[PDB]
Formats: sequence, structure tokens, C-alpha cells
Amino acid sequence: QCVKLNDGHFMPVLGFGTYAPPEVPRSKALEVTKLAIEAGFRHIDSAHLYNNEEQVGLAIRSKIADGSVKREDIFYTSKLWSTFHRPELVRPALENSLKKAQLDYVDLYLIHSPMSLKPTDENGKVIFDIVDLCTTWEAMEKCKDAGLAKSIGVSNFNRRQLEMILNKPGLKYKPVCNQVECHPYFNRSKLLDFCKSKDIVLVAYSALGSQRDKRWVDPNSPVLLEDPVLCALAKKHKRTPALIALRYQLQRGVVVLAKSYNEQRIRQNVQVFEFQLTAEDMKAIDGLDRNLHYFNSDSFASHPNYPY
Ligand SMILES: NC(=O)c1ccc[n+]([C@@H]2O[C@H](COP(=O)([O-])OP(=O)(O)OC[C@H]3O[C@@H](n4cnc5c(N)ncnc54)[C@H](OP(=O)(O)O)[C@@H]3O)[C@@H](O)[C@H]2O)c1
Ligand SMILES: COc1ccc2c(c1)c(CC(=O)O)c(C)n2C(=O)c1ccc(Cl)cc1
Repeated sequence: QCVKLNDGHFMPVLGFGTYAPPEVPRSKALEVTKLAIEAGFRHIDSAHLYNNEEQVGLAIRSKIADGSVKREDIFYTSKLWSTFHRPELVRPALENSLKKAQLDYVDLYLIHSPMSLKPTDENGKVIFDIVDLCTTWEAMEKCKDAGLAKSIGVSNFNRRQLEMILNKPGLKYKPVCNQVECHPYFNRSKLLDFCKSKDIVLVAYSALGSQRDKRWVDPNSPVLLEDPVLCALAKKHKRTPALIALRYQLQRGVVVLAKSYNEQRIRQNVQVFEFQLTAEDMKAIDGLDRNLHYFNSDSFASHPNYPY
């Protein structure tokens, strides 16, 4: 149920996505993260940006206190926000996340995105900052050495951006993973091949087609789970299009996140371990790739470090 990371730690291959939009009451993250642990999720994905680390933390603490799980059974990820890339800001950001969650360590700390921000303009484009991410990475390594994070990694990096870290003089720890948008309409095959060649785990987010946030996502973009190929695979397997999309990533060797704030769907998504897709099913899903990143807004697309 886990994969061994390149620093010797283990990451469960199914993770629970904890982001919900601002209109969902903060209290809901506490309820649903408890439900996710009850259903059998052990990898829990959060971030400073999600404004939910207090609630997600309390859910973890509550399920430890009631005997359901031990802390060593949970794999909890947080992430460094883009206004904290200057290296002197990295360990204080991580300490803040640890304080909000009331944890002694995170299992994984990620650079959330390569697009550094000043610690929006009149045009509505984010105000970029120019930071050498190798210096941010050195600060992340110091966080692992201090024991604040068991493992460190990155998110939203392209090949070139990952290479800059991998080729850094005096590198101490490689990133254990690159968490990126990844689903049948944007399957990141070339990037997955590169990550495998460097023993970096690719972690898929928006694997179910994202929450379609108006800020970032064109409403005209076709809806992943209404795709007829996925719908026909779901009917053939007597599963659901979400379970087809999750199973596809596991069979490729990608670790997959799934967000749900619905009790039935949370319980459904752990069924991904209960069935397999055939070679022909996998080829049919591979045929859907159309270079569609749902995140697609003017506000980021002209950032100097935009990864697409
Ligand atoms: N690193 C980054 O830059 C980044 C960016 C985006 C997301 N993430 C992480 O990835 C997590 C997952 O991505 P995401 O939030 O974009 O959502 P997602 O996992 O793609 O899920 C999209 C929608 O699928 C629905 N859903 C879940 N299970 C389903 C099922 N069995 N059947 C039908 N619909 C189902 C959910 O709605 P209901 O809640 O109504 O079930 C959810 O809103 C996020 O929560 C966050 O942890 C990271
Ligand atoms: C589908 O593509 C994305 C990409 C990033 C997303 C989201 C969706 C959502 C919403 C969702 O998950 O559907 C959130 C909240 N994102 C962020 O966390 C985020 C992280 C880094 C940056 Cl620089 C900007 C935004």
C-alpha cells in the first residue's frame, strides 16, 4: 500500500485531498478528515494556502487520541507557500504549519509551486519575486536535518526546474516527489518518465478533474468525470468514473490524491484497491490526453517561472 521514497521513508499510494473552497465552513475539514481516516486513508495532503491545518491537525490528533491510529501510521504533508521562498522564511513557515496542526513533524514538506511571490498588480497578474530556488531548497534540507519534516519534495515543477535542484552543487537530499496536476486529460507521461528515471515519485492532484474553481478554471473545459471513455470503463467494471481515474494512476506508478467532502464518496474512493484495469483499458485512458491543465489563468501564466 506504500512506495519507498528515495530517502528511505514510505508514502501510502492513496492520499486524501483536504482543500475546500473559502465558502465551505472551516469546521467541515475536521469532520471529513476524521471520516477519511475512518474509511482507511492514511496519507493526508494539506498546505498553508488551504487555511485548514488547524482543523486537519485536530482530526489527526482526535483519531490518535481515540486509538484508531498512531502518529507513525499517518503520513501528513504540508507545503511552503510562494511568498516564503526566501530561504530565511522557510523554517519559520514550517514551524507555523506545525504549530497550526499541533504536530511535532510533518512527514512531507513541499515547495508548493516554483512561482515565487513577493514576501497582485493593477493588471491582476501576481507580483512575482525572483528567488533562486536552489537557495530555497537548501533551507528545506535544513528543515529535514532538524527533524521538522521527515521528507522534502516539490510541487508544480517542470523537468528543467527539477533538474536545477538535482544538479545543485552540494545537494544533500533529492526531492522525494513532484506533486503535479495529473489526470487523463493531462497525464504528464514525459514528466512521469523523467521522475521515474531519477527515483522521484510523481504525485497526482486534480486526479478527478479538479474542483473547477472559477478563479482559475475555464467553465468551458470538458468535465473529466463526464468523459464517455471513463463512463464506459466504469460501467464495464461496475465501478464509477472517479474510481477508474484513480486506478489509472496507480497502475502507472503514480501516487494519487482524491479530495471529497462527502461521506459516501470518501468511502467509495478507497475501493480503488479492489479492482484492476486491463492493458486495453489503460490504452483507452491514455488516448484521452489533450494537454488540458485546468489551472489556466492570466493571473499566473505570465509569471517568469510558470511551469507549463
Ligand atoms: N500542489 C498543488 O498545487 C495542488 C493543487 C490542487 C490540489 N492539490 C491537492 O490535491 C487535492 C485533490 O485535488 P482537487 O482538490 O483538485 O480535487 P480532485 O481530487 O480532483 O476532486 C475533484 C472533485 O471530485 C469529487 N469527487 C471525489 N470523489 C468522487 C467520487 N467518487 N465520485 C464523484 N465525484 C467525486 C469531489 O467532490 P465532493 O467533495 O463533492 O465529493 C471533488 O471536489 C486537493 O484537495 C489538494 O490536497 C494540490
Ligand atoms: C487544477 O489546478 C489547480 C492548481 C492549483 C490549485 C487548484 C487547482 C486549486 C483548487 C482545486 O484543487 O481544484 C487550488 C486551491 N490550487 C492551489 O492550491 C494552488 C497552488 C499553487 C498555486 Cl501557485 C496556485 C493555486
